[PDB]
Amino acid sequence: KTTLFCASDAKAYEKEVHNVWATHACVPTDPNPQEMVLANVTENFNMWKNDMVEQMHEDIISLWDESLKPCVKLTGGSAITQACPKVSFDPIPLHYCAPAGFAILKCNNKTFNGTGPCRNVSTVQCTHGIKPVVSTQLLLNGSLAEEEIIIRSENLTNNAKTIIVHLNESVNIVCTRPNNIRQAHCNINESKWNNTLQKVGEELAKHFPSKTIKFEPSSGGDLEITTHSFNCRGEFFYCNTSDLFNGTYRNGTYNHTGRSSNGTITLQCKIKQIINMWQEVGRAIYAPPIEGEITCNSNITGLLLLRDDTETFRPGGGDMRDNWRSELYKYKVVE
Ligand SMILES: CNCc1ccc2c(c1)N(C(=O)OC)[C@H](CNC(=N)N)[C@H]2NC(=O)C(=O)Nc1ccc(Cl)c(F)c1
Ligand SMILES: *[C@@H]1O[C@H](CO)[C@@H](O)[C@H](O)[C@H]1NC(C)=O
Ligand SMILES: *[C@@H]1O[C@H](CO)[C@@H](O)[C@H](O)[C@H]1NC(C)=O
Ligand SMILES: *[C@@H]1O[C@H](CO)[C@@H](O)[C@H](O)[C@H]1NC(C)=O
Ligand SMILES: *[C@@H]1O[C@H](CO)[C@@H](O)[C@H](O)[C@H]1NC(C)=O
Ligand SMILES: *[C@@H]1O[C@H](CO)[C@@H](O)[C@H](O)[C@H]1NC(C)=O
Ligand SMILES: *[C@@H]1O[C@H](CO)[C@@H](O)[C@H](O)[C@H]1NC(C)=O
Repeated sequence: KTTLFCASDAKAYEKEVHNVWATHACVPTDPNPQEMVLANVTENFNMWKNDMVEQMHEDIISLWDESLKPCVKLTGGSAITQACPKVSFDPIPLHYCAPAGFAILKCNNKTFNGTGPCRNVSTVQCTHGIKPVVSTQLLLNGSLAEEEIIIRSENLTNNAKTIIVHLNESVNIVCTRPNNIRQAHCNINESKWNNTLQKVGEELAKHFPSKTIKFEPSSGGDLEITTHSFNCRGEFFYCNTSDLFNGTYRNGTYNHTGRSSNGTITLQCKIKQIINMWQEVGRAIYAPPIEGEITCNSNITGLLLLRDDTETFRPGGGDMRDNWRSELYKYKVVE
């Protein structure tokens, strides 16, 4: 309803670019945060219509402008060139705070789906620390649901609406370009992936009860959304997930159709230079990869899915606002 401000442990000393941006965009985190439980009250929320999401989106666009400058930016006919140094890039958590006269209501219901009424409600000055992690298909390094896997959607019957799966247990994904210089790969332990998809299939089954639940790779589109794309220490990884979203959940049981090897699914990745931008319609060109071993060890904490008897789910993404919603879903600004 108003304009928020951000708070962070960004440090002076870092040249890591999230730290720099936060040092002159945010105020320091309050060591002593106040929170007010009101477990009787009940109010409504709508994670799909939440202007904290737009405010954070604009912040992260600004952060990426200042921090990950492309050598060339193409928007339509016009090309902007500027220096594109390699930088140290590691997202840090950001808190969104309501200014004087306003508060932030947090919904305390462990299983709240992001929509409708919520009984146990607190009031706080700032959100928890949210790392602004840009990615598609898999949500990385978020915070897990406390109880059961949660299915979030603006409208589950409308198959054009992105589904956000909030995981209650993280799944490790290690992606590495080892010492082709654009060849990389990610390793996921097939045991845990098997489990979490068994559980996601269970919850989806509750919402589509007659049907068989199939997971399948992304149909089509730009590489950014048909692969699991993300930024790892400045470099843009594009990781094939057809061995990942590839399985059937039938009779209360999940069976993985994807191919593994000695207990691990391995995704084949490329580090790319020409990027379809998430900030706006346009292209960005960056310099070739830094040297040595580029490795990110991340937690998968959620999924972005799109629904096509049988119901069929494929990985989605492309609108980074859904990434922010997945963390902001339980907050509302008031007063
Ligand atoms: C939600 N389904 C609709 C949909 C599908 C696809 C997209 C949108 C929307 N976009 C949108 O809403 O912009 C507000 C985008 C429009 N930009 C464009 N065409 N150049 C596009 N997304 C990306 O291009 C994208 O994510 N690139 C990407 C780059 C670097 C990394 Cl590390 C990364 F992880 C991802
Ligand atoms: C979320 O809960 C509301 C009721 O609180 C319900 O109307 C809506 O259909 C639910 N959505 C999902 C995706 O479960
Ligand atoms: C996570 O959610 C699933 C189903 O939503 C449930 O079976 C499981 O017990 C939950 N908690 C875990 C695995 O810790
Ligand atoms: C979502 O589903 C359809 C759109 O396909 C329509 O009835 C309406 O927009 C929504 N329905 C409900 C029950 O929310
Ligand atoms: C992923 O790999 C499979 C098999 O290697 C291939 O058929 C598919 O086209 C790839 N997807 C993308 C988006 O490159
Ligand atoms: C699942 O993986 C197998 C083996 O990698 C592949 O042949 C198949 O095409 C994948 N499934 C789908 C629906 O693409
Ligand atoms: C996720 O967090 C870990 C630990 O901070 C970090 O090493 C990793 O690179 C992060 N992943 C991404 C994609 O930022």
